[PDB]
Amino acid sequence: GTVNNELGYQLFRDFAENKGMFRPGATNIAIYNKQGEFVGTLDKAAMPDFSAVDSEIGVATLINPQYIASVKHNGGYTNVSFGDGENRYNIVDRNNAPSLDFHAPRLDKLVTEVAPTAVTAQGAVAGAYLDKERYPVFYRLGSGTQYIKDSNGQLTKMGGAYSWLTGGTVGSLSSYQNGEMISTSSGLVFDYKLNGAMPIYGEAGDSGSPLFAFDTVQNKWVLVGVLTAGNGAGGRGNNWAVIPLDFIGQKFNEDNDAPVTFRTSEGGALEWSFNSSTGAGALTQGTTTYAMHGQQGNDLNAGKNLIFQGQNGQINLKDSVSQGAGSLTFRDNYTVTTSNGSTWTGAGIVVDNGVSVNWQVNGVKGDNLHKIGEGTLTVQGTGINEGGLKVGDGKVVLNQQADNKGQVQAFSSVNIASGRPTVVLTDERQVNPDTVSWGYRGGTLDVNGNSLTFHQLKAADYGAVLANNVDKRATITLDYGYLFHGQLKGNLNVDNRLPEGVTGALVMDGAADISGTFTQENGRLTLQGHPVIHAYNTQSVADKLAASGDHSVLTQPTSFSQEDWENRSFTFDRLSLKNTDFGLGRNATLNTTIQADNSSVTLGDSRVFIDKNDGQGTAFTLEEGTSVATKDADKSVFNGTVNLDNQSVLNINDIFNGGIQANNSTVNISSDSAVLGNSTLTSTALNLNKGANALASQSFVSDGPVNISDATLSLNSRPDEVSHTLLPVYDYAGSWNLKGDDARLNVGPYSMLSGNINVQDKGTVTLGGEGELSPDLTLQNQMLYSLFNGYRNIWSGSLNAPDATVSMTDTQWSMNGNSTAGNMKLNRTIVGFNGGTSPFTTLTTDNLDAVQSAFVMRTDLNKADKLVINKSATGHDNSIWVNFLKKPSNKDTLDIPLVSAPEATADNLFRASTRVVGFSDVTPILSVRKEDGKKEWVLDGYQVARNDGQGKAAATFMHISYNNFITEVN
Ligand SMILES: [Ca+2]
Repeated sequence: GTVNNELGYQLFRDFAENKGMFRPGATNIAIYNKQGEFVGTLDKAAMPDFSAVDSEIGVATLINPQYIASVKHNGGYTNVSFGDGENRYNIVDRNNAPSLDFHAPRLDKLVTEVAPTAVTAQGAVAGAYLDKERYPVFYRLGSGTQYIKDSNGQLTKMGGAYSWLTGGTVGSLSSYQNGEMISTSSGLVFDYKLNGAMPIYGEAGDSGSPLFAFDTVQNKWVLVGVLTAGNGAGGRGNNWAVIPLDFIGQKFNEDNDAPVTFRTSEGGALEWSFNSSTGAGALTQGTTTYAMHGQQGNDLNAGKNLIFQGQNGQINLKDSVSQGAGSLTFRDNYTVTTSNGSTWTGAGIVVDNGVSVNWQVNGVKGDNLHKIGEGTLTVQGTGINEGGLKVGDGKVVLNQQADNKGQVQAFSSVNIASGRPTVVLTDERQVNPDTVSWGYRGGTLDVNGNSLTFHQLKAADYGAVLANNVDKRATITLDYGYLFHGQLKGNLNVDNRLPEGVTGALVMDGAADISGTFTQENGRLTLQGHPVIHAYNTQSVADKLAASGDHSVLTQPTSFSQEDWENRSFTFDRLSLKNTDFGLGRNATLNTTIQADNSSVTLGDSRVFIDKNDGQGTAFTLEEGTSVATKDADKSVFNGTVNLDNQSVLNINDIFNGGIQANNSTVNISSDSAVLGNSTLTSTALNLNKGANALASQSFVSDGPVNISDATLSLNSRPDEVSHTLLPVYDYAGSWNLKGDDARLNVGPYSMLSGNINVQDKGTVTLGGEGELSPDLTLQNQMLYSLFNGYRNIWSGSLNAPDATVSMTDTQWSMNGNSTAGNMKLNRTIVGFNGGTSPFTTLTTDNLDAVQSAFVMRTDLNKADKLVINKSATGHDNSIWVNFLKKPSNKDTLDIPLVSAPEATADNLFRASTRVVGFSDVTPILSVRKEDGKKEWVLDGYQVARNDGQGKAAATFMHISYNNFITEVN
């Protein structure tokens, strides 16, 4: 083909192979220049499926499951391949048109891998292919001699014919030779308005290559013709022969014997005698008889097709029949029996849609039965069948019976291809599991309740489905690293129990949606997304094009750095992991309960894999590399619960939504979008590392450390959102331990916090923020909300945070030992000392801003708790409550400094409480003096308690309701 040098070559390559943006059904594909300018759009119909075209050189196109279409001057080729190339179909009659440069070759077998294309509804009608209303667009592809043309018509040859495929658009076509031939100036490769978005001209070797058109009357793509010639290299135009409808009609029809009808009236069965050496046979239901022809010597063309019909036919074979290229077609249900061990072979069987054929006739060693049509073939022979099976459409039920030696075998191998068919196993004796392979676009193997063991999964791609569709659960035991491209579906468990000390990864870039459990023991498991397969060339062709300044040419189907990946989704009841390394890479979603024992689990693992043979068939070449999702759309997702036990490690680097139940393990979070639900950690550190951002959205209980280094942990609510559906939660750690300047511990309203808080560096701890409870609260939700005593936040622990900024609103802080803070902000918060009396407790801060807040210090008349402020104290309307732990007497005196602050601080920033805490029934009296470089508030007397209609005094500071505290301040 010849293309213009303005568009990137890879477009034409990908277009021809239905890859990348050119997958079948892709719509509105926009096309751009090398200089990035818009040239046009593929918007007249969805991208067509080119898979009826032969995959290696595109000189022939399947127009019937048994006939290709090409030009007769293509006299050499003797076979073609479809899809991924892993097949071979041989010509048995070139079927040349005698006046037209055109042929319609009959093949040896029925093709299973692909559907044939539809052909023009019109055929050789003069002028038809100029009506843009009916046919808006024409596409072609071929592998002729490949050039690029510049502006000034100069030609550079990139390769010979039959090296690779190129495809593109073609302009509307005029007819000549009475409508038998059509043509267009397709060589005008820079004229987009005339020739479409990707103009291409056919060259030597593009002979026979197809032309397709979108037919808006039928709303579908249609093969119109096949390419015959052009005006030489870089020439002005091409000619095509229009598919000749009367001719291909004659070619099909002449292969059919007269149509065989069963009537029950004529009696017993149709008896099928076949004389080997003449290659002839008959089908006799006692009186009536039916001609049948088969193979003759090495001549497969001597066979003719049979078409069987009539209600509930029945046919018995007396002789082994060798049908050659004759095929069978069942338009009605039939059963085909044999007591002689008569075999049958031929081109294939077609079972019409809604038809079932019980087939009890074995094959023959080294042959392959081909099955197609959308109906069902029930295979019920007796004994070992040594034949093979290639299925391509509808259903095949394997129900082979045992012989008198008890041996059974439906087939020696089974190949499932095209995406249309299903193979059903009645039991586990029909086939050796390792001999089942899935070709181009796959199909389903339905294990139908039987549990099985596979040492391999020979699967070309994502259309390969292993499944179980009945409610008798079944297990698939695997036992080969290893790559599976396919899908696992339905009522299954899957066991991947490796023997000890192995380090081979089982890799899945396909998908899974199963109702049971997936078990890995030892090794690696990697579930991941799958980069889009693209066309590629050799390194020499990519260099030649780089030489000419086009860098678009690829040298492998998939790579680690490409932007286009397919999303994959994995769903199991349970993912059980023992002694494994488990990874969920980019472009994958996992929905499971993970049950891990001595395993690592990396959610958002950057180690992922490509298959160097991806798209070339069932052979694969794994390579491991690095690919990190940077865009939310490509990021792994995990939903569910992670149970960790016995030295397990969980690394959260992806979009995570789950509860954690952990014992004797570790969790490390570096993801900036993790949401932890209800969690319990026992001997399990929880590390949030740099850049991480996590929400504990429900209760969180650990007996251990929660380490926040330059990360952000929010409990109950985030500090960039106000919620009106909060529930009261627990939040317990052995310790909350921040480090680094950027660390943040945000504790939302209705969190009951417990555990010491330790801050290294200038991190920030914030207790309280906006948010309202849900109107709908369980009883436990009510019983817990009650324990808050009118406060939004309760914390019990001690604060070691000398350079930190700490902030508390509407909080009740029970401080259990000496505490330090760099910068403290209190707003309507009550702080109660609750360390020793052995010596009392100190709170030391550098800077305290305090507003409508209170401190409750305890005394024994000799000593007390103490607030120390070193550098600045600001705010207003704070109260010192004194819990006199001994009833003071006026025959005895008081001199205890309770708050000390810079000398310049206002006097009334602190005032004595108006109310009592404790048993003493007295209020404090507080005097200001300056002393050893700081203003002091001194407990130097007491006062008989005023009864201000509040009821009894709070017994300790824990009994100071918020309403008590707040109305005292006011
Ligand atoms: Ca013929």
